[PDB]
Amino acid sequence: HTVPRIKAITSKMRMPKSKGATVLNLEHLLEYAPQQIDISNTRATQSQFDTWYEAVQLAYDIGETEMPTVMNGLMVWCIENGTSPNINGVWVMMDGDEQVEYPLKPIVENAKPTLRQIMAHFSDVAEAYIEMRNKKEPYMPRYGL
Amino acid sequence: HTVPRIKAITSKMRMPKSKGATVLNLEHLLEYAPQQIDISNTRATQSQFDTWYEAVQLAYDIGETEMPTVMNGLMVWCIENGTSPNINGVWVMMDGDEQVEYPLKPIVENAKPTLRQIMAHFSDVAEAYIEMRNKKEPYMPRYGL
Amino acid sequence: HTVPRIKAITSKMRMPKSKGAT
Amino acid sequence: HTVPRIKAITSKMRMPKSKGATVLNLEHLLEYAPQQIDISNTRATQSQFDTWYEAVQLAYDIGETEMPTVMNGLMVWCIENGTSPNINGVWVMMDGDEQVEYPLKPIVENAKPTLRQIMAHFSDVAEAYIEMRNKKEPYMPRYGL
Repeated sequence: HTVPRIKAITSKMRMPKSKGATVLNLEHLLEYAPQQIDISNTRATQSQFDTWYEAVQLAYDIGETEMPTVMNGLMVWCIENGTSPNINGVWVMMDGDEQVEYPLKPIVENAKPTLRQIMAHFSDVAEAYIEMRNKKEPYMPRYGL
Repeated sequence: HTVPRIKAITSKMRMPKSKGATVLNLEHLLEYAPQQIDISNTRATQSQFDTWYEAVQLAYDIGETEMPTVMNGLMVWCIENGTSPNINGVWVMMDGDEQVEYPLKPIVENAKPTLRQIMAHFSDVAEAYIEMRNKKEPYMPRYGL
Repeated sequence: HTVPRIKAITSKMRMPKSKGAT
Repeated sequence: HTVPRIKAITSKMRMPKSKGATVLNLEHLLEYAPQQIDISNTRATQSQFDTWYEAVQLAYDIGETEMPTVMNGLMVWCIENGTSPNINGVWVMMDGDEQVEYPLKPIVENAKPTLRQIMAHFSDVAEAYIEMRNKKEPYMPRYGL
């Protein structure tokens, strides 16, 4: 007659218990679907990224309107070079053919808990940039961010 | 009818965000294509090369017109011998068959952050010189710059 | 457009002060 | 039938004895549960804290209603700087941008048995203050209280 479709929460399944009650809240557990990247520890939490991005802008004294153009070069620089640079060093982003130097102290010192996890936010755009140039000319990099 | 060509910046791709806004400036990110050697940390930045080249010319007291001929010998000397020489030593470049001695103190002391990265500028011409002689006589070297 | 070149004397840097003046 | 549950006070366990009787009072020993911080010697006893707090308020001649606002600055000052300051010195707490100086003689002289143990009372709020600011801006300190 009717085909028995099995349920996801079987009756004979041990929900965790504490003093009789259940520690879980299995009516909204099914209505709880976060993205695999927004609850992963491989990326720094948005609060810690809002601090690194704000503690770097103050060290450079760059205005909020001129701030984002700097972050284009920072990712591109972090593509050839790894996310473990010299804290007593500088990174370069060009105004055409002229090199512009930026200190690496606020970048590494203010990145918590690790510069790798702070730079992991740029991972989505890093692939979108490497592949975009590979169409024109080879851009086989040395490290990643 | 029309074939759907995919875009590089997909709609469902996580641009990094800070307080709602976007840290990147993805309208000039695509119009930003620097050379892989001018934003790499394996070579000293042009400002630091403009300092080493100017702090060495003063120690030798060599005029700006006689200065570049010295740099021919320095690279050739740095081909057989590595970029980590004795600071209390000399390097040689010939006026034909007669040896001419130059101190190695301004070369190593004034090279920041490392003599290897300062000498990495000569990498393009180093290959163009080794291969040019290999046509005439073997020039299998011992180190590089 | 234009690359922001940082200055040596940042605005948020504590110049020594004496009775208001520097 | 019935599962034998073991007792905490086993019959074959040597209660300390003195002249036949028992030195312990093992009927209220089980009904005696103090906090691990209120019987620990790492913090000065409340009687000695009631003396230091009262012997400092008299030296500053500060009223009891204006007294507690001073203790906010004292802990914050004791976060960057350790609990072993110069007795012939002063500590600072701001009325906005204007420094206010307070002598360090009543703070150190009247703290028994050690200023570290007297300042150990503020340990619970010290973490609650460092973490609260770390959300806004980095507050990586140098010592603790």
